[PDB]
Amino acid sequence: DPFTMTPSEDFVVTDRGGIVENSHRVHAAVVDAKGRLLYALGNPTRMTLARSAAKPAQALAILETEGVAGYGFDDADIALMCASHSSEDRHIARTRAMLSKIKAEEADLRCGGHPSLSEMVNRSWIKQDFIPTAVCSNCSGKHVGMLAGARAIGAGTDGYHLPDHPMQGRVKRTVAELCDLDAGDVEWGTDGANLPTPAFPLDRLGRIYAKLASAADGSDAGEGQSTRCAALAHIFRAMARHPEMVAGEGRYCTMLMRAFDGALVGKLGADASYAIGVRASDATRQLGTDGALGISVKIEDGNLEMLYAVVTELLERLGIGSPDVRSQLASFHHPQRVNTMGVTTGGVSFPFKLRGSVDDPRLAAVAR
Amino acid sequence: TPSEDFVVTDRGGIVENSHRVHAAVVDAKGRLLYALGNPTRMTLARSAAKPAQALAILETEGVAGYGFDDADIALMCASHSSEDRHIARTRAMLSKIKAEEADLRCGGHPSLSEMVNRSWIKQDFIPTAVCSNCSGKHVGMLAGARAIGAGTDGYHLPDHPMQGRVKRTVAELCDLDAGDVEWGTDGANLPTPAFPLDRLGRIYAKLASAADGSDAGEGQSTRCAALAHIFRAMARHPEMVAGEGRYCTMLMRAFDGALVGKLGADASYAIGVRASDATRQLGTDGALGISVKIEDGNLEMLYAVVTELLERLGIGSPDVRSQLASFHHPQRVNTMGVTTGGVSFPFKLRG
Repeated sequence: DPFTMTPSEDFVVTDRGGIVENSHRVHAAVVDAKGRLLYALGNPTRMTLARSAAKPAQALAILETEGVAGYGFDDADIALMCASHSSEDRHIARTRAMLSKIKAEEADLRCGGHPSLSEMVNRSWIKQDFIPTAVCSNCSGKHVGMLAGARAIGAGTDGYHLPDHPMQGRVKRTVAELCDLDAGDVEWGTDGANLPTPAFPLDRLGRIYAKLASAADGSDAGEGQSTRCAALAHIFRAMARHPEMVAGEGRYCTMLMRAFDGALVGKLGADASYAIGVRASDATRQLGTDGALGISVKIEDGNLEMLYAVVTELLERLGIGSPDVRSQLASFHHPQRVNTMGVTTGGVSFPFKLRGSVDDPRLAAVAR
Repeated sequence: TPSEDFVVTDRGGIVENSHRVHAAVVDAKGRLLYALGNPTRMTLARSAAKPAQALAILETEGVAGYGFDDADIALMCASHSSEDRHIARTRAMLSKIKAEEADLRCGGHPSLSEMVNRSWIKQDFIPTAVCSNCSGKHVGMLAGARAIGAGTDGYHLPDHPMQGRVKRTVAELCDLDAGDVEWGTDGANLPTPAFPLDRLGRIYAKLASAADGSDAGEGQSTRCAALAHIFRAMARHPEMVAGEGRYCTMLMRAFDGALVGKLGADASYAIGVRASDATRQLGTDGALGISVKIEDGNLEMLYAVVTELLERLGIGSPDVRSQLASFHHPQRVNTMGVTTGGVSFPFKLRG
């Protein structure tokens, strides 16, 4: 029944010859630069672990640490602070170069190695029986930045990753401020790189990225900016200018940001969250706002392949990009379902319904 | 109305992911005894259908003369890890029917075992037909095609008499009309069935009930004798059904003949349990079947949920189920060795 559809029915579905295989619940928030909710799927205020999608906020805490500017980190270094990189040789090399800029060593890192986020890098490692180390961590740029901040303020570098260290105090305050939340409304766990990692309502992730894009708009327009806005604009520019540092070859975040050529930044969070900050455009004005826009997405069950398909579908429904721009992402939008003998067996579909654009006022949209 | 039954992962007590669970526990006639979620969800059984496909093979006139043994039949029932021993038995079965790898109509794929696949990657190995996790099923279907003098070139096609026999056998074991079983195509390019989840449990209840009847000396039909043989082969050679470290293998070794279990791709699972003190305590005088589907397809959550279900149902002892402890509560340890989270089962079995 099309007239009683509900957020609880916002799904992405795979089929085999039209027979339902798996279904996945979708949550999404589309917000303006003040965080006002414009469109939604599912529960747009779902309490959600932002995971690596919080990295631009952590990079802001690093860059706002007094004395860090003296080290001379460049745009590509800042993009690596914002990264879940593929541990390609260039990412490892830049990690070592950043360590040298602050006169630190690999032994000072408090993150550990892991199989590469890229299948192609991991195959190269498997062939050589290579055991990844701390400098290979996908979070290595963030950790070097945290070490840099600890050094700059005269804190111990031992324990820079611990919650009671001033660098983590700065991270926690900065995240809550960008979300416009009280501290008690942000919850904290520990991530794979052994750092505090925040959870907050999903729409506030979109809000962080709308603020990134809004700051970039203000910088480009030559507006006088606060130190924080200037730093957010710098983070946006660094990500857009060096998207290969943010992920790597063949990675969604990199291909997305290259396709859009400065129009937006995007960032993956582990267990299938995603965030995009969109500079003001004809597309954002058609969506009903006079400034920048933020988008955040969570697949409830954590499936990454479905995440990238949904994010690409959502950009199409929001009219962001062109068919030609979004077509660089076609392999993510409709994932291949080809069996071992080259026969297509099924596909992906998107039975979810954006709300916010309509319906009988008696139709309740219960966030679920 | 189906309950809202979930398995939930957390990071420091904060919800990470949640996964909807469907499950059916049925008696030997398929009557529903316990459920999670929607126990009749229309579900692609995928490889959990392989014992029914093995039955169609074993019931084919002339197949007995090839001399397939228990380990061969276990391989027909397998989603194996493509270990060297699985490939070697595939080749040995091809030799029994005087066929070649080129006669197979399945293709190679990365191993279901990450350890095997890493070993292949290190050695630049390109898997071929004989490495398919379904290779034993395909040899069996080739064997059946040969046995009745049908063409072998298209034994995998829907209009071939081997697939006619498979389709009829699946619906008969489900106790469904032909029109109530839907069909797609699987990764190995064979027809693969969808039917209500509880009927998958019914198939495995019939497997275990047949083993109970053969064990007790009852006048069994030929079909029941064949089902008992399939159960015996899987429980005797569980390493052929999956492989080292695989859930199905560790599950069946732990239970030492008390049950058989089988994975279906995209996170279905089926178990047939022979009558026991545990099944009698559950209120049935015969064998039992269990089938599970994780709605979003997550395998790690599947194995955690199945093990939690065995615990709720009292199936096995604590000591026996502790062999599956690593699947029941999967590791959540970061790159520096710190535990960051866990898994929870806020569902409740309804009876």
